[PDB]
Amino acid sequence: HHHHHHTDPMVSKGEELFTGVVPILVELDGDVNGHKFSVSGEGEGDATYGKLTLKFICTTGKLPVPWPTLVTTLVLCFSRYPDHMKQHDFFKSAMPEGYVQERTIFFKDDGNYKTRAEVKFEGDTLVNRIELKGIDFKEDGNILGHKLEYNYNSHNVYIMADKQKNGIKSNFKIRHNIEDGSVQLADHYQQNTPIGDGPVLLPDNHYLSTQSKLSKDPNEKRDHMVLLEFVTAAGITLGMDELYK
Repeated sequence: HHHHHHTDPMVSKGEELFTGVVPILVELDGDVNGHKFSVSGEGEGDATYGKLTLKFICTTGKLPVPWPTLVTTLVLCFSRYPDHMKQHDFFKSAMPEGYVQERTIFFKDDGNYKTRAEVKFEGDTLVNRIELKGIDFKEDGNILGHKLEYNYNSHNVYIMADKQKNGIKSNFKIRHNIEDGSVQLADHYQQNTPIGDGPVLLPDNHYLSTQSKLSKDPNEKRDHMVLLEFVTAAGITLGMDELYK
């Protein structure tokens, strides 16, 4: 089930790079309130199903923030774009030279993450190399105090063209569950730009529908996170709905 047939050769180029199962490497260097930490992640992506399987390890000891706060930072090129939406897949069109992904994540009544990542192919491996700076976090807040539950919700995040930067932008709110029944809001602002000077596909407005399951490896003694995630593009339906009257 590797065969694909799209009339746009630019779509074909991106679909070819993502056929089958693609190995993934994630590298994060982070700093929060004077504490430096690093994370390494490995696994694979199957864009045909929008399916991601990744295991992350804190390579500096105990992670000083909760694992769920890093899920969005730690490869949207593995989203499943339906056939009628493949012309709007900016993420694959930027490959293999790749794209920069930058975010500010505002934790309400707490600090902010500023992140900058380069997502690109090194040979057959899709690599996500991240720098993270955590600014102005409360020592006893929900983040530095490790008060967030080890779970994750499903989201719909809206993607818009950023014409000025030849890329895309998005903002969306994530809510992290707290033990006492409250939630910690993480307001994400995001922009992506291509690394190379080659052409990219700039999308019409649409959204990505996400779902994620976090778990633990029972044989892993290091601080770690196992992530199973599915991402599907949606939100463009005029011509299609016509076909069914």
